[PDB]
Amino acid sequence: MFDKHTHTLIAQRLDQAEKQREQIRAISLDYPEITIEDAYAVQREWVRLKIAEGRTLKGHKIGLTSKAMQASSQISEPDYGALLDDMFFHDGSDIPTDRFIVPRIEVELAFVLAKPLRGPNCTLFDVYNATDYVIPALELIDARCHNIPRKVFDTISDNAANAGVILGGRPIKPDELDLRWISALMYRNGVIEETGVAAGVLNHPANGVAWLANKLAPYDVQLEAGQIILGGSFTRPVPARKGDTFHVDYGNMGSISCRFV
Amino acid sequence: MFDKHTHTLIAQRLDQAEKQREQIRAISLDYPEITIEDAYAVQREWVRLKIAEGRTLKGHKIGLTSKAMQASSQISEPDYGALLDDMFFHDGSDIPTDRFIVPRIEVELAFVLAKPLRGPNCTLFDVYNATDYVIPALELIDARCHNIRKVFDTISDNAANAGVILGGRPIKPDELDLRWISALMYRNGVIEETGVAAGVLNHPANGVAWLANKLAPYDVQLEAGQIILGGSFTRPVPARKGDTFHVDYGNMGSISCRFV
Amino acid sequence: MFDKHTHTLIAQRLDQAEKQREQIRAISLDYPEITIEDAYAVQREWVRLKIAEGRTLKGHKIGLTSKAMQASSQISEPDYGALLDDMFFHDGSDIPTDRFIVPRIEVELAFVLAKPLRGPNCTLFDVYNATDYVIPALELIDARCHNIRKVFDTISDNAANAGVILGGRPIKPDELDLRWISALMYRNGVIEETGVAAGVLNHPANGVAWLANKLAPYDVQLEAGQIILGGSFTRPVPARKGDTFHVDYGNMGSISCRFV
Amino acid sequence: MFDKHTHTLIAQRLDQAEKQREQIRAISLDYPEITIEDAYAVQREWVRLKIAEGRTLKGHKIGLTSKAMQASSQISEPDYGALLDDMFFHDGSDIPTDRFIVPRIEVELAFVLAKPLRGPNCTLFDVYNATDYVIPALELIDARCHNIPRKVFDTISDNAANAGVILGGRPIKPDELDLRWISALMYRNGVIEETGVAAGVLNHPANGVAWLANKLAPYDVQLEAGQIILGGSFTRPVPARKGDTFHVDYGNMGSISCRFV
Ligand code: NA
Ligand code: NA
Ligand code: NA
Ligand code: NA
Repeated sequence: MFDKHTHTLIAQRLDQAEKQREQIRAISLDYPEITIEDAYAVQREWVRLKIAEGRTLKGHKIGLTSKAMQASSQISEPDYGALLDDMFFHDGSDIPTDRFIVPRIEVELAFVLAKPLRGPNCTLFDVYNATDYVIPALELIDARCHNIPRKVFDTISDNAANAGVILGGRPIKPDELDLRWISALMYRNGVIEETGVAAGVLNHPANGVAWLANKLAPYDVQLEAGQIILGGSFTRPVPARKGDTFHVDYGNMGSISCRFV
Repeated sequence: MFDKHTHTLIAQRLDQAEKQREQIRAISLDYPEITIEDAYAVQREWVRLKIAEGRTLKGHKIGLTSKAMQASSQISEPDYGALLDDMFFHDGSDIPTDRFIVPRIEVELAFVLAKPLRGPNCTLFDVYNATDYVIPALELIDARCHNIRKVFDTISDNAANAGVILGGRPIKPDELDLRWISALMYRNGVIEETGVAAGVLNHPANGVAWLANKLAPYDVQLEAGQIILGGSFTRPVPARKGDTFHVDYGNMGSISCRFV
Repeated sequence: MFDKHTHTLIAQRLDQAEKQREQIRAISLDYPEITIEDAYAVQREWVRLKIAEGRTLKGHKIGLTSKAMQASSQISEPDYGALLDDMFFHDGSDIPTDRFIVPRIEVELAFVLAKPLRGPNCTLFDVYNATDYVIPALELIDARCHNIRKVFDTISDNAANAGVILGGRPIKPDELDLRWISALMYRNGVIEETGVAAGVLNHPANGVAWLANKLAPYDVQLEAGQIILGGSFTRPVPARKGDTFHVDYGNMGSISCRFV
Repeated sequence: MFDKHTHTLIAQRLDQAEKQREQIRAISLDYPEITIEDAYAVQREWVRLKIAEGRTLKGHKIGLTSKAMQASSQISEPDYGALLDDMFFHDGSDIPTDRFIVPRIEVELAFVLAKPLRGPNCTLFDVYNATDYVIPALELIDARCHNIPRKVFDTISDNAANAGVILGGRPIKPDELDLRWISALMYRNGVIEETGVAAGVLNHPANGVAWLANKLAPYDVQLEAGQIILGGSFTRPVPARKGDTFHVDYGNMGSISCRFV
């Protein structure tokens, strides 16, 4: 573990990278001995910094769910990041492309909590009990560190690649239908680029939420009522470029659209 | 276009590559001016040779459907290959890994034809009229050429064909919306890929009509009784000795196999 | 009834059998006058020891449900065992085969309690009232005693408990008729067993009420938050290194794992 | 392969065993070199003998489907036998226990053909096209050879253990519902003894029918229109004893009952 001073410095550089839309060198290259604990400490510092600037915590996301599952990727479990108020964009809105560096769109489900979730021993059943609504959600992810390589410690430090969130479609009670079989078609500029099924997220798209509550418990942190929790992408991320229209069709769960300007 | 004898020569090399389970150099490297027409001519020659050896044509597949669709891929349209009787394995079979080189599993839908389909101007509606049943189908794809322009290699190599595994629930085309058939591909207990049938050319029947139209100028049609695989809704997943696969198509049933 | 010290001694032997993955002689052979009361006393001692070592009680299981029902089996009623935290594996996990002796997979339904259940006179309706969710659950059972009267060995051996794997679709008890939940157990791509939930004591919730009633005289109840496995709808299937399991509960989802 | 004379002799002994309700020695013990081809030839001879006596061919069954599938059984594929008119008992009827030796009840689905099925290259799709109705069916199986051992060649010779058939419940068109998920509870004397799901029969309960048509093709034999084809048991066989009542509940597919007297 590094000194807190080091964590703060790395966070400051990530912050400047985001604000200037200019990537820094991969943190893992400058800090070869960085640990997963250091990476989450950098994240916590950056989130603290951004909230001090006037932002508000609105929830969390669980990421790297596919890579955590797939056998031929070295990664052993998912990651997590914090969602801030300024990350949220309305369904059907213009997204300012110049605000981002290498943005990509992911297809997810969001859990809107009615009740807090606190670890350890948080279970899928606790998630069901605490969830007010499930709603489709797109994530816009980005990278403040250069890719050419980059590692998981860099992504985690970099607030798990968080940049944007777009909620939309049909809100449902958790018991309304089997969440495992929610499916989606991601269109970009009139063409299907990816498809996926929600079970591709950790066997059940709610599993990440309980896992997250358990990860946050040691820090005396819980998932608060009113928070929005993004469970993971059931598609590979798709690059977003200026002029692109996205339309993600979740069938009977509705759709989410946006345009990059 | 190369002369017929060159097409026969390349086909013979691919044939021995398959039989010996030993990859040859990419055809496009050895023949730098190979065309798409040459590639299909090589494929035709190889299929002819394999049928002469005692195999029987059972259908066709449409491949490279995702790449054809994807904006950032150079591939402009799908490819096709011939399905032969010895490519078919039963649901829940042990699959001999040693017979293959670098096998990968794809998740598809098969169209079992009751009537012939002939181009040009074959349409989605023609496909529906001619289809007896739709059934889940896995493809096992392979490569007889070394991996490390390259579309010509794949096409010559009978569009990567190697195996087919049918299984699950047979349905009439009109039973449900084929576009929203969804699948989870498990390997060794873990979901490796997921996908939805609309990912195959917007409608999984579209490739069938497209194929009939591609074959028409050669005085070839899709025959009654043929099985047509329309494209994969997932990226292919490597198959290795010891692997079990289970592909869950929800209410459309499942297909499983084990590599031994 | 044996003295407490004898119960402790037998429990210690079972504990070392589990830790060393080395079977001991059947307890009923070494103690020919062992009773059912002794067997549960041994189980209680072993659970106490394992909890003292740092494990936590997470629930219970009801076993031997089919034998209890079958007319041609001597077993008159089900058995029960304690489920501990280190027995639980996630859906889609690699399971370490070396940790077990002769592991077998069973197909069950779990009841996740929102409220306590206490006997005597606990009923099906009490179970429904106290259950938060029902979810598919696999059990991995094992034997710390050599196989080649014998019910006493199983009961002492914590009712063959070893592993638990939850997965699939969580439902409220009232969502559908639990009696007709059905499953296909695949191992290595092939269906080895099938069964229907009503095969568990006529209704898969019945064992939960039965268990509460068995535990009451010991001043023990089923606690809120506990996971109760009610019995297997299939015969157990051996698990060996390299095996993949996939248990398809239809619209109730699936549970999978691989033994490594 | 034995001489036809040998096949006829074995068939005659099986016939006497059935008529006298007295088991013979396992054929494989008396004929150590017997092949699967010999076993089906013995079967064909016995069926010919029984039809010459005045019986009529009503269909076929596919058996040993579970053992053919399970990894820890040596058997590689299913078996088949011929169903004769006198094997059929009405739903809800008394079954004369004295007519049988060691009878056991199996739980199956029957396919009633509207059109003939001829191999080779008969497919599941041909079965669907030729099937008029699917209906629940119980099989009563028996053994004319002693068990203490007996092998597959003995069972096949012994007309694949055929003895009885009981049709009942709800007839459906093949396309009415997914046949794979038809499920059943077998009660004997008020107690559930076995349960099972139809997919346990070769992954699809119709698969055996196409397989059978393909097996019969070399003999210039086809499955005829009007024939009843039993696809295989999705339960282990359960002994039937004098005084036993059976009730097999196929849920929304109805039930079949009988009593042994
Ligand atoms: Na991984
Ligand atoms: Na393209
Ligand atoms: Na009993
Ligand atoms: Na077998």
